[PDB]
Amino acid sequence: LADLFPGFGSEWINTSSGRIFARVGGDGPPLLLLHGFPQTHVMWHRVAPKLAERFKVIVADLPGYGWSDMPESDEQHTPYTKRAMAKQLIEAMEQLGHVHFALAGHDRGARVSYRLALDSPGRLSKLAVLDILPTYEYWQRMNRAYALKIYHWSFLAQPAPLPENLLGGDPDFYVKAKLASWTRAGDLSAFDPRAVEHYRIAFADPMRRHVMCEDFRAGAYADFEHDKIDVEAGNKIPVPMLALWGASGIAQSAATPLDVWRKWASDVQGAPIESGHFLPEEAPDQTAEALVRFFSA
Amino acid sequence: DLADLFPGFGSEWINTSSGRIFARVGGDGPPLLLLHGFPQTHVMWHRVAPKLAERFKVIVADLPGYGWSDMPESDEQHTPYTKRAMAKQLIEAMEQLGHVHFALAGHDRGARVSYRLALDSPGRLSKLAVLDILPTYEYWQRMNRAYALKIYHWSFLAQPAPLPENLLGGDPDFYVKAKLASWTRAGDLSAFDPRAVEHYRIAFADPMRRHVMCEDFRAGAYADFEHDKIDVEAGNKIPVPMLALWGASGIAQSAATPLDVWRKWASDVQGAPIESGHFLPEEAPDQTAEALVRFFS
Ligand SMILES: [Cl-]
Ligand SMILES: [Cl-]
Repeated sequence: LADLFPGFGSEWINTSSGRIFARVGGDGPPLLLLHGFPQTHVMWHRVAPKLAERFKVIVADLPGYGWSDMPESDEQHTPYTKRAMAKQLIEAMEQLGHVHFALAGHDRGARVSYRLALDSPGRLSKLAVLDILPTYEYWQRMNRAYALKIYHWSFLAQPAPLPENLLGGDPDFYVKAKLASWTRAGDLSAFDPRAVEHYRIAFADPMRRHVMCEDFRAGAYADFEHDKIDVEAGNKIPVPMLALWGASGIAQSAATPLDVWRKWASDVQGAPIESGHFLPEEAPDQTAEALVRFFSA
Repeated sequence: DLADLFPGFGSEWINTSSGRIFARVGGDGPPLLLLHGFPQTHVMWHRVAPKLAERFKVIVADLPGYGWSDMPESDEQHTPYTKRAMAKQLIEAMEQLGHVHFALAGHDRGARVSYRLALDSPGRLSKLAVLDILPTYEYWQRMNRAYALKIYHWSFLAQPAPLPENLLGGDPDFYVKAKLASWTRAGDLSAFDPRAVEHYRIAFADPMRRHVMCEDFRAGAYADFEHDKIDVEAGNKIPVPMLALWGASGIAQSAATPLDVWRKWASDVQGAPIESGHFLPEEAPDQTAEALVRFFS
């Protein structure tokens, strides 16, 4: 596997829930970057060098993803809920001496990030979420068109071992088809092939695939319920926030994302980028610029 | 060696312009066509067909593309596996036997063929029974988070080829067995005759048969839904005398019953719940047969 972060160090950070692997580089204010599904920390490799010119950049594998440890799950999928992942990453950052930091997340990692902001706003100076709406909003929008467009939320949330058994026959095909299908052009051309190999190797481990399913089970059940409590109470994130989405990504399906996020956050700005879902790989210079300017201001 | 489960029944291959329909044919008296659904074949009627054959000529047919019926070549609109087309093909098959006016009972996908037949060509039917379904339009209108999770396979199997076909080829035995067990009351395979399960497993083992099933669900998400929507928008109701049976632990419990739903779709309909999961003729054969004999006689 290739080293896609030249000159970055590595940390394997202990927490009460297991180790978090991260690449660490740069200097300045601390900035945590969180990937999502079906990727690992390496999805930040095209923007992390530029961010490291201005920040101390921590590029972490989510709990149970990449090289982080895989806690045993339970009937409520607890360790893979975004509430639990957020708590674990807060512990990891404390091990580095970071108790107040900037945070950018994409896909599942963006869900960790906004849940972190709802549960522990004091931990964050600023927050960016990439190509997501809150989990509650995806489910509330559920109808025939959405069910057909974004089927994997309900498929991967089916009780074990059904998605695990389907994914086991030809995992390479599924993960490559997902990566391609969510890009603007619909192929793998936006990705460095060395980064694709990182994603493929992680997806080839049945234990890693089980974690991904637990993540989507949490997304169907406890994560949705946590979100429902906040929206029905009118709780809004007070942390200054940036929502970036792809004009051809998942979040924009049939919703104006900034209007959605303004219901969830009291100080949010946002913009689309011409891109499918994988903003930091499909549109690295614009994503890095948007992030550097937001976190620097 | 697949078991013969229809004592006293012949075996017929009926020609049509779209390919052969296989049927078991037994009894004498007025004609009654029985239509299975997913993931089964005609053999799912083996516990109720003898009781019906006491009073009717009973034709137990494999749906177009299912079981031993031929598989017509599909197209980009999934036309031969739309319920409108399947109904036309089965009307042709019944004409080959000289039946232009007959009674009809269907279950699952076969009940969708059946009510579409009644909407398109009511003159063909003396009486109509549907087992543990609502109209396809109604299920899609109900497709919120809860239904997306319970009825996930309507969206999963409708994904563009080859996504479900590729996933299903890894371990088809596991998937067909799960789709049999999961909606029974028991949640296991104990309601089924093991010899019937082997019929279902052997059919599902064939990639070409699984592809047909996916085309059926693709039609169900697209053309079948549009055909139903036209009838709803036109206020069209089935005039054929109708029976709606459903499982007490089948269709999810609502403040409205399945009979309430079918009364909006049909002007002369009676209904009753059966103590059963989804698979009424196998989980509750005595109660199902009694209700059908009483209705059709
Ligand atoms: Cl996501
Ligand atoms: Cl989203």
